[PDB]
Amino acid sequence: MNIFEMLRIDEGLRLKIYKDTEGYYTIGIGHLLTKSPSLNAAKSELDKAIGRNTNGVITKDEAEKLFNQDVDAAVRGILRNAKLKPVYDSLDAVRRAALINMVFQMGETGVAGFTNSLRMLQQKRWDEAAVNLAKSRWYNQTPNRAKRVITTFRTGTWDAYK
Ligand SMILES: [Cl-]
Ligand SMILES: [Cl-]
Repeated sequence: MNIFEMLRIDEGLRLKIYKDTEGYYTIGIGHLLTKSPSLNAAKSELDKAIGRNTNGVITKDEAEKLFNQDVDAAVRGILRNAKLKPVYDSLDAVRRAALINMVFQMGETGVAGFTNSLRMLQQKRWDEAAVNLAKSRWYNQTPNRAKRVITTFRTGTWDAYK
């Protein structure tokens, strides 16, 4: 198990524009295209992202390319963020993937807002951090996925993904 296989499990793979759990046009492995309700606006984002006139449909190779960029963007978002980087630096490799997962799902700004959970993670109070993480819109809206990520923070193992 690693961050790519982990996010692949959580995001699925779909080759045509679909709507994510919030109703936002998305494609590939969880690649958010736009929060606009215009399918046309989403298709324009897709053409721009891929670099060609798509029919709202991409290949698997293209979906994996956006995935690679997006994982890389999540890591670099963590490392540029003054609240996220110290927590990331403080974690082991498994829990680091759990943080990348949250940033991939919600963005750098959103996760950097989990101030109290971040402090408990940096303090390595895993059970407490796990309880605090669950007290969130994130947990309530995507509870099975949040449970998996939270179990990864709580245990420092991949048990939720096997
Ligand atoms: Cl992009
Ligand atoms: Cl879920």
